[PDB]
Amino acid sequence: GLVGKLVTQLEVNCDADIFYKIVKHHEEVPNVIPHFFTGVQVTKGDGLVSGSIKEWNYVLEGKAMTAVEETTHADETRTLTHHITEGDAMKDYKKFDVIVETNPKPNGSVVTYSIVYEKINEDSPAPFDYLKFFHQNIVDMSAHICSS
Amino acid sequence: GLVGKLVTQLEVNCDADIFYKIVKHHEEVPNVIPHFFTGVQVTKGDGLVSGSIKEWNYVLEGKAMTAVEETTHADETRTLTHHITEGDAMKDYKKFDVIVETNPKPNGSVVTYSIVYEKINEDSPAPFDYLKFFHQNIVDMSAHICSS
Repeated sequence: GLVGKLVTQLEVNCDADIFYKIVKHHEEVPNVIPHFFTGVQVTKGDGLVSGSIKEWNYVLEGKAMTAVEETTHADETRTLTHHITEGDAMKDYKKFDVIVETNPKPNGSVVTYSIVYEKINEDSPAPFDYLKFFHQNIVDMSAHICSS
Repeated sequence: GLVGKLVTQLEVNCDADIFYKIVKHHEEVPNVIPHFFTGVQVTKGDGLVSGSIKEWNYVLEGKAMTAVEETTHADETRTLTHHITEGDAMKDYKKFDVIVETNPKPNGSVVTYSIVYEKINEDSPAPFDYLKFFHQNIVDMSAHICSS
């Protein structure tokens, strides 16, 4: 009950490496949803950007919220990670991390969004509201991509 | 968007084989939720029960629904499978299967409920309502188990 993971996995008709590069450089929130962020980019030492630290302001199921999150990526495994350190979600969770992976189908690709969480206590909900939000956002992004 | 999988994974403080035997023989719906089933048991040939075929009547998010499902199990892998063939969910999904796995932590156990689905069309929702229902049901079951 206290430690868990929620996952939404979707099949997309796109090469895994190409789709990963699309997800990596696209804002995961459509413009119709109220949101913006401020923050910084993170570099690795050679001066190239390797990630970001952002304070998001967004509206989820009608309620305005804030989150501070550090994003990192691993190109070799086509994995993006968002590590939330502060904000409304931290009233419910001791830990809240969002992991986005893209892999070729064993046969297009499979995209997996995982929310790895630890609740503050048993009265805390599991993050189904966030899972649906991330799901609908990635479906919206994928609906605007097509072949050729 | 059309083919996907939703997962809820929970850590439980229980031996994996013991917990699997508890899940295997317990009604996955608490009595406070309106529900009942009719149906049959399935045998493998030696006369021992290996599964069931049930017609469930239940109320989900206030709406009365029906499902026909065949349950099978694999003791060796501590896996239970519910294969839905008919009912309200089939108005939204061409395929709807619920897979419940229990495994020892690499360190208790990890219980995974997966809903493997294929939508009829793009207007169909993903089964977040079912994921939350199964999640809360397994949390309720686990809350009534303790050590010793």
